[PDB]
Amino acid sequence: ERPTFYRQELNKTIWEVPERYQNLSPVGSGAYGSVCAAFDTKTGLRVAVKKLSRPFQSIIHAKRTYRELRLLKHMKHENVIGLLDVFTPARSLEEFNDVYLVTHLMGADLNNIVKCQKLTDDHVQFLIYQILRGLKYIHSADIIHRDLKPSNLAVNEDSELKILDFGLARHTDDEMTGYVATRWYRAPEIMLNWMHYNQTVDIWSVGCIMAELLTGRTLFPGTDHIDQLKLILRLVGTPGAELLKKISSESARNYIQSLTQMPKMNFANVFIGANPLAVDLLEKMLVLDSDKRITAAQALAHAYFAQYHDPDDEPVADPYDQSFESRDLLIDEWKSLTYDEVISFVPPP
Ligand SMILES: CC(C)N1CCC(c2cc(-c3ccc(F)cc3Cl)c3c(c2)N(c2c(Cl)cccc2Cl)C(=O)NC3)CC1
Repeated sequence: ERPTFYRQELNKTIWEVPERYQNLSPVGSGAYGSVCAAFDTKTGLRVAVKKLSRPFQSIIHAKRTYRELRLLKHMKHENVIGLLDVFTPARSLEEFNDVYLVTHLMGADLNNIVKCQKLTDDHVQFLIYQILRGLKYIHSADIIHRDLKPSNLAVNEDSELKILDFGLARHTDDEMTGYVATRWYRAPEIMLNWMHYNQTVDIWSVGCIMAELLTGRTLFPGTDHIDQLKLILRLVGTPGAELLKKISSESARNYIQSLTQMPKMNFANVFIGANPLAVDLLEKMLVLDSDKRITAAQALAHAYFAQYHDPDDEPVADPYDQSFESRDLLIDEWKSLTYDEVISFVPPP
């Protein structure tokens, strides 16, 4: 049941894809690979296809390819980017060297659409509800996104939202330096490596996104790591004794204690004119001590989402086995595991 493949060149890249996929049009290329939009004649869906760039060129890249395929194959939720299809034109492991990943075409991200704009409260409710719905699912599988920001939120013309580009990290030091959106949505404990982080980092990011949707302004647009920390602590207060103890980094703990203590600000005086329920939720997400932040499951039940919340339609995921992360395998071993995952793929019903 191997489909028939056909070939075409799009901006200097050869795409070899099953006949079902028609009207391929490039959207972009980079180190990540190449993306096109297409129409899936079999399902009637508008799709986006990612062709991975050299996916087995080093041990690190082979493992990265396996990691992404595993994550995308696991995710089956309305608010999370998952796989409609995955294919290779290769007929054997020996000739296997290209991976194509098919998902829904959303066509924009939240950053490209609403940057610098203040959204209506009902609009923010719908957008944040969807993010939290997807996060409840992701977190239930013990997956951490780690890099949630407006540009990682795929959105269509009806403001329907799917979370993408996650569980994958892994930014360079340069990319996180200076006046950059790559760092503005990061929880302080991960930005400054205070301690072993967990899924609560994502809730901080949601707080930062929500604030920005409500105001049209970046919440913590730091010019560098330290400037950003100062912006954060001005809003949420300096750490107390309880949190200082949890900062397992001696150097980081020492630095924090050099700062003049500041109390948490009144969020009602920061977010002037906002829905008091939005203000309440922001206070519960933007807690310095990650242990004390609201979870996605808890936030869904918050009164702010009364119009959207349905406890019978906020599903959880199967557990996700990431034991492979602890393994040092050879290129050909990662490649074989990836091939097994490609060939074992079963499409959605
Ligand atoms: C961080 C940079 C390097 N990265 C930004 C995201 C890009 C990107 C990747 C993927 C993707 C993800 C997983 C998968 F299995 C297959 C695919 Cl194609 C999609 C999109 C964008 N978009 C999209 C958006 Cl969000 C805005 C405009 C146009 C388009 Cl096509 C979709 O609509 N659907 C899927 C890839 C490059």
